[PDB]
Amino acid sequence: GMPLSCSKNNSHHYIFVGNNSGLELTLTNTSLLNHKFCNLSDAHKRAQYDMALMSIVSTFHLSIPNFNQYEAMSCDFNGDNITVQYNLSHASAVDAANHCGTVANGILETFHKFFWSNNIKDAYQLPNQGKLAHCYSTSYQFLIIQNTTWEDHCTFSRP
Ligand SMILES: *[C@@H]1O[C@H](CO)[C@@H](O)[C@H](O)[C@H]1NC(C)=O
Ligand SMILES: *[C@@H]1O[C@H](CO)[C@@H](O)[C@H](O)[C@H]1NC(C)=O
Ligand SMILES: *[C@@H]1O[C@H](CO)[C@@H](O)[C@H](O)[C@H]1NC(C)=O
Ligand SMILES: *[C@@H]1O[C@H](CO)[C@@H](O)[C@H](O)[C@H]1NC(C)=O
Repeated sequence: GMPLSCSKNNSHHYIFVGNNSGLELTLTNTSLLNHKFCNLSDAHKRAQYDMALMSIVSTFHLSIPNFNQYEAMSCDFNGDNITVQYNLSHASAVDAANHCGTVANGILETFHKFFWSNNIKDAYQLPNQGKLAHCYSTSYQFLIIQNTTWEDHCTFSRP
């Protein structure tokens, strides 16, 4: 709730979505959510989760393959502010290949091609019926997504 997103040990970028708000995406070795769950019970939590998911897919023009692969993820809600944390399993090349068809991998792809992090590397390529999948490796342990403003985008929000 107090640590900085724009820390030197982190790779960060902020994107605008609308209604004078956006998303702050952080690649960090510091965790923000400690429960291993993501409620999504009521439609409000689901709508706010879908709104953030579709914003990243539309903005980054992503196409996530279906490899039946799962990226460990927990979410939290504090009012209208959503927090999504991915516990990244992309340390090695085989780790990236076993987690290639996930949204977090697609975000690592976006961080790589626009050079928002010099740690990410294209470690594996997987052919399929869709576009050739690129699996990216990174030493970062966590990928954090938060709905915040341009004024406060360098500071983590309190979930
Ligand atoms: C992610 O990692 C944090 C810190 O190690 C842990 O508290 C949390 O339960 C983990 N979440 C999932 C979904 O594994
Ligand atoms: C972020 O929260 C505001 C309310 O504070 C809401 O109006 C906006 O739709 C949210 N943005 C996203 C992408 O969820
Ligand atoms: C994060 O932790 C991993 C685990 O050893 C390490 O390899 C990596 O260098 C760390 N990244 C940063 C930015 O400290
Ligand atoms: C949600 O985020 C907005 C924008 O960062 C902030 O103004 C508001 O106080 C937050 N809600 C809380 C902290 O309950």
